[PDB]
Amino acid sequence: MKIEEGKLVIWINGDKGYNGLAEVGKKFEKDTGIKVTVEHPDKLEEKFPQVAATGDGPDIIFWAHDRFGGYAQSGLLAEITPAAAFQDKLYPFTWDAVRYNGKLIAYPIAVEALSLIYNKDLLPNPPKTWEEIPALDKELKAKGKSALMFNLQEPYFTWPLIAADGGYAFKYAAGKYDIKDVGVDNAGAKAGLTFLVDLIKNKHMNADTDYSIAEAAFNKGETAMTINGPWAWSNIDTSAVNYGVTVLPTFKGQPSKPFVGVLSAGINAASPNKELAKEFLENYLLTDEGLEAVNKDKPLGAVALKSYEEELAKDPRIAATMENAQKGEIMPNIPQMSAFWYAVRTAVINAASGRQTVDAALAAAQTNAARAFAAALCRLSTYLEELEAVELKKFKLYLGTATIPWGSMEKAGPLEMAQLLITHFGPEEAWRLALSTFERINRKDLWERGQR
Amino acid sequence: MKIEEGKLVIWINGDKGYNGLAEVGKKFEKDTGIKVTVEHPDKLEEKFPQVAATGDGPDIIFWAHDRFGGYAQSGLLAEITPAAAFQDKLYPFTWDAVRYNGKLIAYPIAVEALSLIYNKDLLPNPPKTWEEIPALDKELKAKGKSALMFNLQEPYFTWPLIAADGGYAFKYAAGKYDIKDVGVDNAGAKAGLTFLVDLIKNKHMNADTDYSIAEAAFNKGETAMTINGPWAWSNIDTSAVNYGVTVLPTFKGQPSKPFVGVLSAGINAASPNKELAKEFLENYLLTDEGLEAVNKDKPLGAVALKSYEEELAKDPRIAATMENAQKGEIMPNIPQMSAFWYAVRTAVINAASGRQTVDAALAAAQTNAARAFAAALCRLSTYLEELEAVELKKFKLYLGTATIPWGSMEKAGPLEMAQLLITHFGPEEAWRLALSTFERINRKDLWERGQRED
Ligand SMILES: OC[C@H]1O[C@H](O[C@H]2[C@H](O)[C@@H](O)[C@@H](O)O[C@@H]2CO)[C@H](O)[C@@H](O)[C@@H]1O
Ligand SMILES: OC[C@H]1O[C@H](O[C@H]2[C@H](O)[C@@H](O)[C@@H](O)O[C@@H]2CO)[C@H](O)[C@@H](O)[C@@H]1O
Ligand code: NA
Ligand code: NA
Ligand code: NA
Ligand code: NA
Ligand code: NA
Ligand code: NA
Ligand code: NA
Repeated sequence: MKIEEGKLVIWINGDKGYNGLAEVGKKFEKDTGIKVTVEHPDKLEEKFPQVAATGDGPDIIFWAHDRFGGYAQSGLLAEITPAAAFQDKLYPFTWDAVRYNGKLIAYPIAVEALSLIYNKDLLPNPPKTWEEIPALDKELKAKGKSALMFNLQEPYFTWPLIAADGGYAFKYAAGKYDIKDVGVDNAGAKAGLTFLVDLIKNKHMNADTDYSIAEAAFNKGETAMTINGPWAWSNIDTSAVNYGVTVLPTFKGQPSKPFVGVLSAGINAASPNKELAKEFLENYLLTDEGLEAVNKDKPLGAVALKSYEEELAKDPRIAATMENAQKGEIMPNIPQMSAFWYAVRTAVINAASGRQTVDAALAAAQTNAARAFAAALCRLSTYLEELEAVELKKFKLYLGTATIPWGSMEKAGPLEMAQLLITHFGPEEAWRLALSTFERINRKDLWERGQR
Repeated sequence: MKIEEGKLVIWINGDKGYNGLAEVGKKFEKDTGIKVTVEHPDKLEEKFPQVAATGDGPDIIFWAHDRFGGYAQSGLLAEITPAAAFQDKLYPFTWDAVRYNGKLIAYPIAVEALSLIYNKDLLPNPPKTWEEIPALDKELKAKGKSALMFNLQEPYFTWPLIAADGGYAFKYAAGKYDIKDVGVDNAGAKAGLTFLVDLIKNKHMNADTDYSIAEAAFNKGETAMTINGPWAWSNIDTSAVNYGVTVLPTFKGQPSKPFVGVLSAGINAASPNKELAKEFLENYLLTDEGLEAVNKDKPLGAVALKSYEEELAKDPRIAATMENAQKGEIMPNIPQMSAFWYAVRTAVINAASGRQTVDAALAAAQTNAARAFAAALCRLSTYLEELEAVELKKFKLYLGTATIPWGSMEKAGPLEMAQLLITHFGPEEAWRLALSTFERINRKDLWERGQRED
């Protein structure tokens, strides 16, 4: 369905409750006369920035919040302006997840974290540690079963283990993420991925295992454990499996640290239906009845709507989800997240398959994930090199009142100035400040060029 | 102007034994008629690269080896080619310090490491730790003395403490330094500099203390300790102080880690007197008699000449020098060293004065020391960006076949390619190789424009 004024087209991932969302859409149409079409395209999170400005994109896009900063930086998302009463209906930390450079860029829907899911009839007492899993697998293999199967093709699922002993994405410090400081090839990351690779070398897991292979094995009663999120509980409910949901195993005595996602709904900046989309999202979806319809299809996790979460929170599966969430980290929403995930996806797949050592794979991922800093630095310095000597002086002065000590800047050339801007404010803010200051020193040419 | 033919002009720092060196020069003149002039200009390590780039300067320059890789890269130093029997006379690790890009670029003279020097009458037992020094100062202050004074204006002297708990210049791995990995603002570096600044805040040291102030205070018996190298011992000999030379204090249980220098003699690439210089250095200076003449003026430290060092090593001051040298690290000689030193110099001065916090000062130093990599990267990426798709492919093909894995290069964009090249070759060679290849793939315009870059 193409976008047209007077209707809504919604994209949501295929593992979520899209049939439930379509029920909310049908209720909306009943009550307003306005048609809603829910779709679940493959790779929608890659497709959206390719087609967002066209009629072949959606009016509303659902994804975890980590992708949204990149979308907003590219001008793809409308600013969200909820009134006071509506904002108070949702938990503050969920609004935080969708805040980007001081603006709300989506509606938060639900908090997602991975848990350990286990078959109580194969495994009444699940392991508290990763280290126990080889022994468990050995005994289960004797019965033609296995201990653990989960998706090894997406780094989301392996990240909790990589992070446990000290791996991280971007270091948080000074009120921001430092995109130069990447933690994917430190000792902790290496330790975690080496444990994963050792499980595969010792035939306790298969490098080819993906989402569908793991889901089928668990729901058929072939493997004792899997790792997945709340959306997966619906198919297990349907299965004959008596299952539990519990804290992830520790590694080297430390909790597994899943990256926590907030399912979020953004409004296409190019949509002729922005007000229509706001009405649907605020007054039909983010209601008790709306979220229940989606949740009944596939569980959302811990929803952002206080009134409905007070019910869901009593569910032990939700308590476990929140326990794992608290041990993990909220994902950044910065634009560099896409490149981080691609880099780590390649590292895990290459290490797991044996095509690269863990050391080589993570070293390459480190370099790939950090290239965004180098690119930002070189671009900013190249613009600053255009300034005349007197214009650079004025540039440094105005950086005080825009909001770095003058003594730190006085001697600095264009490259050092780019370094200072990015290290102090981060890449996006450094760029915004630079271009803004350009039009303050009569270099609107640079401002114009920088816009393009 | 060209350097004058038929004599030798030598530059050496004023804190070294230049009068003793002039005595060796006179011995040379007695045998050969060749006049040797020894000078000690201020800031000679900064003046030499300016003067030598234009083909002027001294015939021979003495400095620690860390400055020499930069000089060599700029074409300022002649390759040294001593015969095997001569090379055999000096310790292998001193030759290592003066090797750059596979070639020897200077003669090593002596190993220099900082030690703790103490007044045995004020302080019969020197402190094991840095941590105990504030209490020591409090006690001495009640006797009209102080515990410790040393030069706070040059980072050489403060580096041993900054490095003790984990600070480092450039990361060393696989016989190669990584210039994008700078260790001047990690936890260890911050802890060390914070201790120094707290010494000053609590009035156990003065941020304004420099070399001459510290030397006077120690040599007049006003402070119980100083930190200095072997060149300082002669002046202390002439004072009334009964002194010892010992291991530096530890910090958080870790030894202080001085950056170790090898005093080295380089031959100016522009000199018409290279044979004279070789003859002087090999057959007059680097002999027992030659080094003794210099050493008796101002001590050299642990000399590179095996035969003379076997005598000096019996001196407990030399044993202590070598103990501190072992706990420290030989300085890199890569061109980026001078930028590192300038960066840390500013950081220590600003933190000590209270102009910046330790965290702000070391953050700036980190940025400044890291800029050499970034500058090379941004320039090389800009030039590779100018290549058409088919030219970039050709650029890669020549680099992959020439008499770096293809898998690393094949799908790399200009910025990634610039990264690969600088990492694999170093910034200087990466750039020269790039320009050379531009010429090879019908982009002589980039070669031409590139040659005119700074
Ligand atoms: O694997 C990288 C991937 O991780 C996250 O995607 C999750 C998503 O958040 C979940 O709701 C569910 O759909 O599983 C996905 C993993 O397959 C990030 O949100 C995503 O951007 C990233 O590519
Ligand atoms: O302070 C930085 C400075 O340290 C070293 O200089 C030493 C030199 O090696 C010693 O022989 C003696 O003269 O003291 C100097 C410090 O004042 C490095 O060799 C030099 O490059 C660097 O700038
Ligand atoms: Na069931
Ligand atoms: Na990605
Ligand atoms: Na004396
Ligand atoms: Na004496
Ligand atoms: Na003397
Ligand atoms: Na050592
Ligand atoms: Na310097």
